[PDB]
Amino acid sequence: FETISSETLHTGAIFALRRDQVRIVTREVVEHFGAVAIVAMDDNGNIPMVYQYRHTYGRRLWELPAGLLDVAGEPPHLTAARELREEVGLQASTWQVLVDLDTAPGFSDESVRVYLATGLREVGRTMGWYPIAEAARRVLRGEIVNSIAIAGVLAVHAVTTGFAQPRPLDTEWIDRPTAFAARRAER
Amino acid sequence: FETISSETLHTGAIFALRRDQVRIVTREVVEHFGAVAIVAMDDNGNIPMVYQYRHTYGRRLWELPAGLLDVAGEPPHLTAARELREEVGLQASTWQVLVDLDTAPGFSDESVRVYLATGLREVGRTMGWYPIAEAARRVLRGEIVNSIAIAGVLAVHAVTTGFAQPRPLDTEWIDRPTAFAARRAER
Ligand SMILES: Nc1ncnc2c1ncn2[C@@H]1O[C@H](COP(=O)(O)OP(=O)(O)OC[C@H]2O[C@H](O)[C@H](O)[C@@H]2O)[C@@H](O)[C@H]1O
Ligand SMILES: Nc1ncnc2c1ncn2[C@@H]1O[C@H](COP(=O)(O)OP(=O)(O)OC[C@H]2O[C@H](O)[C@H](O)[C@@H]2O)[C@@H](O)[C@H]1O
Ligand SMILES: [Gd+3]
Ligand SMILES: [Gd+3]
Repeated sequence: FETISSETLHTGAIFALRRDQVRIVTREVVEHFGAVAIVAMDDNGNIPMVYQYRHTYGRRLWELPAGLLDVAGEPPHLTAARELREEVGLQASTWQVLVDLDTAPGFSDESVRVYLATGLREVGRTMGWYPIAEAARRVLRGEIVNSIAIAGVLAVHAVTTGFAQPRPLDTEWIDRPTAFAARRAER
Repeated sequence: FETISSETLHTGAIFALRRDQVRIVTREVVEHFGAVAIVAMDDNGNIPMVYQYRHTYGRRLWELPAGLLDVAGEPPHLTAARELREEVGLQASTWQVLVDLDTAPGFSDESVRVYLATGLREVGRTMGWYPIAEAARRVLRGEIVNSIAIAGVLAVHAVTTGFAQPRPLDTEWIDRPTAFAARRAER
């Protein structure tokens, strides 16, 4: 395949719409910052989840703490750690890579890195705590549909059941977005 | 929350970009057809997966057979069944709902229904067959990143391990997209 020509159709707050001419057909791409989410598992196998309104669906969805990689030059896990604190007031001693997911492969370059945070300390001074198994059943029951949450919950469930292991922070993030950030549309 | 006003910024082949004024801030939404995917498990616990090029990432990703709900008035599972046949030349006697996922909750209304198809017959006249456990490990190892694939693979893995059950075809698909189709931008 080959990109013949590409044209910017729109630049917004968190993404830009671009149209390319490929190998020869049209291919519209939503350039995204990319994001990070966190599965913060405590000493008893519970993780915190937030109930957030999503205008796209016109309703609140249960999700993992998460934020966009909108801070230029900021390392992903630093962004992640920041969100875990701001989102659920937790700090973690151990940070590992749990699962990366390409959210909308058909039309956007967004990719999300989900970290597994352990060794939690409540710091600072809607969300709910769920036993990992309870969370896994909510997924398989349709009560958790956010794609990042689904991946993170079922991944940590596979880990907690001894089926798989978390990974090193230096694990390559193959599809981490760069296009939108490269635009630097900020005065 | 409340949508003050909404403006169409772009209408493309598979999606439209719309900007709303919410409750008061800007909220850009990518209206999508929605899609369906299939986890076709054979009698030995294997499922077929396709290796497809995704321009968004500039590379091929391992995925579950899937297609957009771009056929007006066509029932999702009929679309699904059609794709399973066209994509991997398989027909299934049993169709159930496995997992629904909201792909990019932050900027698009797309939602994808993943069905579990069983009782397979090879019909007609790149893809590969994977034991469900092999597929689950590929996910946790980063070799499967497509979000729909991640959800489907780990969901059927939870099913095959006896942790959860498939669901009836009449299960409500809460976030099934309707906006883009409603536009009917076809002469
Ligand atoms: N469609 C949009 N249009 C304009 N602004 C938006 C839009 N969507 C979100 N924003 C905004 O960006 C800011 C949200 O930042 P974060 O809290 O860092 O991230 P978040 O929206 O929760 O997304 C993290 C991740 O989860 C979602 O599943 C989303 O798809 C993304 O990958 C919001 O306060 C608001 O300015
Ligand atoms: N960004 C795009 N711009 C223009 N046309 C596109 C674009 N992306 C895909 N298409 C096209 O739509 C048709 C593909 O249809 P399907 O095979 O029905 O579906 P598919 O693209 O594989 O997507 C199914 C699902 O998987 C992906 O993860 C995608 O995010 C979606 O939910 C392609 O042949 C081509 O016309
Ligand atoms: Gd935030
Ligand atoms: Gd097709």
